Amino acid sequence: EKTTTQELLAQAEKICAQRNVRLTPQRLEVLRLMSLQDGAISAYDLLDLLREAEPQAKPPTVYRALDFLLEQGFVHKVESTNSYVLCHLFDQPTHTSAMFICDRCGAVKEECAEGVEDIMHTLAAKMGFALRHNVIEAHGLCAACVEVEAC
Amino acid sequence: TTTQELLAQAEKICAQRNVRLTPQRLEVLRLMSLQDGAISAYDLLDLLREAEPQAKPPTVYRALDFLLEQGFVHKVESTNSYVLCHLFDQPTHTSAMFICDRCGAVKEECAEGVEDIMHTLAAKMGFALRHNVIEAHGLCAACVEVEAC
Amino acid sequence: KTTTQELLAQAEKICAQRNVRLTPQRLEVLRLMSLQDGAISAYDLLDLLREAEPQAKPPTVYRALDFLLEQGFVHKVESTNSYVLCHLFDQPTHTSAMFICDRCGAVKEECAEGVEDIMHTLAAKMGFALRHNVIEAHGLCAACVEVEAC
Amino acid sequence: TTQELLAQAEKICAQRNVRLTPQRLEVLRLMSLQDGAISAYDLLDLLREAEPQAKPPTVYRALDFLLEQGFVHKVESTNSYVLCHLFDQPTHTSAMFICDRCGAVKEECAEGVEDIMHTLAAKMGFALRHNVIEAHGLCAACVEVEAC
DNA sequence: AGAAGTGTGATATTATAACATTTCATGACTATG
DNA sequence: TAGTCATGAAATGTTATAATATCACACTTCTCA
Ligand SMILES: [Zn+2]
Ligand SMILES: [Zn+2]
Ligand SMILES: [Zn+2]
Ligand SMILES: [Zn+2]
Ligand SMILES: [Zn+2]
Ligand SMILES: [Zn+2]
Ligand SMILES: [Zn+2]
Ligand SMILES: [Zn+2]
Repeated sequence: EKTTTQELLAQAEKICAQRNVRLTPQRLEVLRLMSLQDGAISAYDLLDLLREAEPQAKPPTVYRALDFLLEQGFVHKVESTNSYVLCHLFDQPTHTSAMFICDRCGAVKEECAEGVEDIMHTLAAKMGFALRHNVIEAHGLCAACVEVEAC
Repeated sequence: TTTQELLAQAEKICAQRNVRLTPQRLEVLRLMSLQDGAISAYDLLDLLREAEPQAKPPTVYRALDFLLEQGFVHKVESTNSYVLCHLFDQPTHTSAMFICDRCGAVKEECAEGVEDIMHTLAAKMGFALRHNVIEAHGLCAACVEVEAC
Repeated sequence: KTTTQELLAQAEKICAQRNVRLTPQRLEVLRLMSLQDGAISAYDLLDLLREAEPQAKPPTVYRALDFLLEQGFVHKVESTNSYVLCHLFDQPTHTSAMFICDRCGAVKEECAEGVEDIMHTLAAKMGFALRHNVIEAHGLCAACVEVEAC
Repeated sequence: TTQELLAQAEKICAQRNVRLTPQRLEVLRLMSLQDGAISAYDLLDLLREAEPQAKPPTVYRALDFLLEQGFVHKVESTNSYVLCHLFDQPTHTSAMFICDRCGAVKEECAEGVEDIMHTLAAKMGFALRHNVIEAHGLCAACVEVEAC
């Protein structure tokens, strides 16, 4: 049974204490707001949610928080949109993942892919290309959306 | 002259399909071809203003849309940027993009295995995938030698 | 001592009087506005701004125009989609008549407090709550008339 | 009342020897059915239901004709077009009162303003060809909504 | 001191919405005549 | 035997803003000598 949202937050607090990094109230609040989402969320949508608690929040507030949360591996940037999602796999050591993005209902599943990382290394190796990071993002329809089509 | 050939080839493909490769569109294509690899729209607009001083953002974006709709360029989603497709006349294809974070060069490769892993991974879930975005950041060969010294 | 210096100093003073930031970028756009004979489109103004600020893009000139509009420093000429420096920043808000030549493109700002009153009376008859008047005349200026006579 | 103006328009396009085509008529019809100002591209959307192959030049050529006759006025400060109050009168200068909340536009006469403008021009060397007179604010209805 | 964090206004970058005209081909009623 | 007038259809020009992201400064704060 996968790690719960709440367990991911506890784990984030303790990981930051283990590293000597400061999971501040803002960064924490930003983190939980993202955990509440059923998928990715844009920075300015996130800013709007943040305002309900902290009305004085501006874009720098959100972006600083996201940068920190990104550097610590709690959040991933979904590049093909311009959105951000909670990482559901930081309890393990740092990882490769592939994002599966629904175009209509907007939800995303993060799924590990060992074979993908390796194939990309293999393609990178043949050319003289020192691969550093992979971006794997899939677009289509998720299960629930498929059964709305069947109507 | 590799550019000349490349342009002559695009004029031919656009003649085949009932489609207008206008001077403006041709010019943008020429500029990107001469570019090593990736280039932002606004850097491309700056170059375009050499030949067309009145060019504005819609000008460059309209040309990109055209060149995107035909097979000639790809968006590089992880750097808001654009590059020539390495082989034109083929239909809508999923390619793996290896982008150099130092010099902007981009090698477009086939990645059948990746598509097949995502194909099966989507199938074990209820996911019906239309398109994959596969982009790798790192360093190209030349820049690898340079970073080692 | 020069009109432009004097004019910018006035603006610097008013913006201090009001607790409001006349930034270098806003200063530069205003400087450019003041060197124009008459009216200039936002994009012609951007090209000029690019000479001093090569990175300037459309939002850059639109923000600066919005600021200069909020304050009393420039007017929008609605019928030609362009912008002119206000002749006198000294006044508060004001209704101003704009005489626009459709040959040489020049624009001349005039007062007409009579017009304010007529419009306020007309709006008052109906229940209308007036905020701004747009009053623009199109024709040929004196100069263009001389030329056209030959 | 929509059909009354359409017939009246053809009458006037007989007198002045100019061809009110079905294209122009259709736009005039659509302008009439609208009870207020409308943008060219919103007008294009409506023209497309009748004539799906219509494009921006289609609507602008039409508008240019309807403008050059008496039939429609441009609202310069909103980039939109409004049917004339009544076009049996001699080519007149409208003064458009424009509600910034509901977008209602009320055409009024303001000879006082035109008179003043002509006098100002006269003192300069200005050959005055046309006046644009437009007010922005809240219509009566909107004032009462805001009063609550 | 000194490194990290926040508040605030303005600015920078990427992309598209909204408005209007140019272009060129092509089929339509007319000017003498 | 052309002459203006009208339309059709693609692309372009023009004006303005949406959507996304960072910088610069001032004040702070918790930390390190
Ligand atoms: Zn993850
Ligand atoms: Zn879905
Ligand atoms: Zn390709
Ligand atoms: Zn490289
Ligand atoms: Zn003024
Ligand atoms: Zn003149
Ligand atoms: Zn009227
Ligand atoms: Zn109203």
